[PDB]
Amino acid sequence: GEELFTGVVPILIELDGDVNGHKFFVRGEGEGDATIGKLSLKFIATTGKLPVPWPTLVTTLVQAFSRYPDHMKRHDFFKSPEGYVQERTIYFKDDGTYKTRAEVKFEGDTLVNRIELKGIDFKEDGNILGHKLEYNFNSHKVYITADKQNNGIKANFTIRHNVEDGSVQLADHYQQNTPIGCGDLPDDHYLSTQTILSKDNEKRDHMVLLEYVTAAG
Amino acid sequence: ELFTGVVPILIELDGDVNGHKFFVRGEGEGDATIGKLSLKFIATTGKLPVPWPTLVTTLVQAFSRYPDHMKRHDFFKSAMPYVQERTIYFKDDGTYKTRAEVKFEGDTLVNRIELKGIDFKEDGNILGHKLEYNFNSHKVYITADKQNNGIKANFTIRHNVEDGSVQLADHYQQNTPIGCGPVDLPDDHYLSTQTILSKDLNEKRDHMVLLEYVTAAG
Repeated sequence: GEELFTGVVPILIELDGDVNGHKFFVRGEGEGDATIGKLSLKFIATTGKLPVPWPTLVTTLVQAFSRYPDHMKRHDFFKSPEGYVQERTIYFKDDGTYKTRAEVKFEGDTLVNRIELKGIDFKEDGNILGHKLEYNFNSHKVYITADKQNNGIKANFTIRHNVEDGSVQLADHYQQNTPIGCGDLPDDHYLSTQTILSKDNEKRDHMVLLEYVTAAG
Repeated sequence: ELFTGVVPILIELDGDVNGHKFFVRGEGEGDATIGKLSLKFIATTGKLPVPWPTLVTTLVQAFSRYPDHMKRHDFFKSAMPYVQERTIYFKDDGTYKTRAEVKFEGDTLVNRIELKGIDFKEDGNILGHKLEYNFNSHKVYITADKQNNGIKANFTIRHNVEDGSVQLADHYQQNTPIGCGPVDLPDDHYLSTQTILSKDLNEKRDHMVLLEYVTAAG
């Protein structure tokens, strides 16, 4: 479990999503080091120019790569081969919602997250469909609690998206994680995340991401 | 324990070899008590790009007959209602990689397979269809690995070639149980297999009929 995350690990991410009838597919590749808790990834939209801004998708697209301090090592559920299912419901205040299901598992020596995403009730001329969101990401605290009944995790947090007019767009995240494999459960704690979005060079619509994540509480 | 008596089988195959993809479906009956399988396979896409004998191994070891003495080592039935993944090396030719889930849906037994084929050179026995439409008899060696709570198997298959050459396929197999139940591990033992491939006068479509006999020993 924990033992697979020592050293650099290759990541593959595939996202299959439809928002308001607009289907699109995204793929990402890169490396992550759990010891430093760093993620470096490149994302490409195979299907064309995205109907939705890149910052909206970020959370959906590797928590396991969060760095748990040695005292906190007992509470790292994510690391805890078979992998897990990550399901999220995302509410954009004054706008539509995301419902997503994902499986994070190990295929060969590569770590893979494949995702299915559905988008509903999103307004035209809204921040999201408008692409009025700034190409950046802020820093957040992800609150984690244990859910014994589903022998799994639950998480709650709200994301802040900067808007070009200087407004702030809030996305409410409701998250639960359950394990594919048989046979770990953590006291309440949180993840502290910082993210940077950059560009390549590439013609295709794309995203480049750097993520530092560490646990506390 | 589900086996006693005849059990229905359904098999569906989604496979691609060297960019040539195809889908195969099969139906029939098997009873573990006799260790007998009766099945008919149909090629829904159209004509096969690969010989039928190549597919046979990848096409439910649960139906093997374990003697009263051997019942303690039958992993397949215990896991009912497992995952079977295999790597197949054809000598002086390409390779097969497959993933499978063998499970019970209703009272019917189902095997669903995913197969990808690579590196098979053109003008070769497999692409060429130089394989005789027949199957020989083989021994499948099974070992347990507690680390994945499962069994592993190794054997090599012999495929007849029309000129009298023999084509060898090396099988590396791993089985793991979907259910949390055990599914308890077996001591080293083997399965003895005999197979007959037949055809149906009446079927328009490309098809295979096989009358599989399998029993275990130590």
